[PDB]
Amino acid sequence: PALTKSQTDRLEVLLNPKDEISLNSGKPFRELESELLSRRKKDLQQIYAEERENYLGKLEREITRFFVDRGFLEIKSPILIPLEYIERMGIDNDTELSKQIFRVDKNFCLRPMLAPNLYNYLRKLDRALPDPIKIFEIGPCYRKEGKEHLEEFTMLNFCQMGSGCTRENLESIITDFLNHLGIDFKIVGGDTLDVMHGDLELSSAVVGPIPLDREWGIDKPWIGAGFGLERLLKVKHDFKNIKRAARSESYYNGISTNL
Ligand SMILES: C/C=C/C(=O)NCCCC[C@@H](N)C(=O)OP(=O)(O)OC[C@H]1O[C@@H](n2cnc3c(N)ncnc32)[C@H](O)[C@@H]1O
Ligand SMILES: [Mg+2]
Repeated sequence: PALTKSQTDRLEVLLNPKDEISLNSGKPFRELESELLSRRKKDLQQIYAEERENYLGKLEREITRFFVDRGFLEIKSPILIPLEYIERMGIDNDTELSKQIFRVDKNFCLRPMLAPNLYNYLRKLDRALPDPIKIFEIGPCYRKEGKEHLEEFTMLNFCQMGSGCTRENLESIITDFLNHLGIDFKIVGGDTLDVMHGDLELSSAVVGPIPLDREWGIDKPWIGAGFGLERLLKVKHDFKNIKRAARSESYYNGISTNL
């Protein structure tokens, strides 16, 4: 008896990349299932006995160390933000991204991006800190939305404002960062550059200034980029589905919790 599509879906939940196992081998479902459950339980037991770190938390800590060591100030800003910030980002009620916003009250929303809060920090810190101003944030962002898109994800955004805000310097920070993480990439590109892993977008990056700056009281050169942490994990651990890298009750470090 061939496996049913339902059975195949069930085994794929339990399959980790590099199991080196085939599902067209003439072994019954119940036995293939039992083998995989066994391995996945062992994977959790090993994490529990040895490291005990969540991949998303650990990646955040590794990224944080990278940027702190390179001169960037760690920011932790509100996740719940004024709706007015979305309009001031130039996102009108007719825009597709406007339909993607999770509204909370009359006046607030879950941030879909880190830029508005970072804009405010750039303007404020420019009164206190020497040139250039270098900051970053890592945290939750939200968009109503795929095997590449989550509704609840985690962004890194870094930026620099003042001197040294060139395309060359932006590409160099991106290059050092991803070679540090061990992630293969290419950069394709007032500029806008995309950092790609094959067909998967890891980042959009920007060389300012841009006209939007003035709405935020910013009038200096700047560079920046945003990376999705779940996308980075997906590539690093070779997950077939990005849900394996997300905040979840169904997966822990890419291992099914439904055992
Ligand atoms: C003061 C300015 C600061 C500054 O830093 N400016 C330049 C920042 C670049 C602008 C940039 N930060 C931006 O505007 O969101 P975008 O939709 O482009 O997404 C950026 C990345 O987030 C990830 N990502 C986005 N949506 C996702 C989803 N639904 N699921 C998973 N990952 C996702 C993915 O890795 C994507 O490439
Ligand atoms: Mg983009």
